[PDB]
Amino acid sequence: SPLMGGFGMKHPPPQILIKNTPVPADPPTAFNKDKLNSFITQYSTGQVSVEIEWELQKENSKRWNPEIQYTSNYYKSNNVEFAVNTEGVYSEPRPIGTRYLTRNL
Amino acid sequence: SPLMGGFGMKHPPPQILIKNTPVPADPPTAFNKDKLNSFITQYSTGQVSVEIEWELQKENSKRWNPEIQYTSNYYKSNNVEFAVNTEGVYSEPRPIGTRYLTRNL
Repeated sequence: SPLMGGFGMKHPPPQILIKNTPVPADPPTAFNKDKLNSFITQYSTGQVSVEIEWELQKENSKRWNPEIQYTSNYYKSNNVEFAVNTEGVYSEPRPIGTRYLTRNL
Repeated sequence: SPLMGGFGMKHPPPQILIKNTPVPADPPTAFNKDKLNSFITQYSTGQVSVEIEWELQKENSKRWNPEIQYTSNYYKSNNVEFAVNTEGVYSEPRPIGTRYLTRNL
């Protein structure tokens, strides 16, 4: 189990390496055997979509004391948590764990 | 809609009136036309079970700010909320509303 947390897989999802092909600018009229180091500058754009279906294990604890949950505090503040600032920068205030429910040993 | 809250029904669930029948103690040997006011003291016991199936309307709001929820405060205290005291008396500390989720007008 990777010590930073997560899932340990012998065959994780593969890398997706993307490269935009070189297109040489204008090679000489006379032959030359070198690597043709003069390429025209360019880049790319698009979209990338990652649909990754999870499987859940619902909880059925017979606990009577109300569970402890994760909530966002109701109190007036300059910015909503997990919402963009006046300039447009998306700010995440705190790390969110995944251990909130309680299950007896 | 009953002003104390709840559901207004033209035909609510009926009353269930329970009475343990009189059993006269020992009427006289001679006839007497009165109401026979001497009954033997008694009571009853049992169990009562009320299964009342509700119907829910699940929520599908596309809100991004985390919803506001009802939780029990994580802080050391002499008694667990909604749990019995040292003597055995079940104590409910606060009234619990039913309006916590948020739905836009």
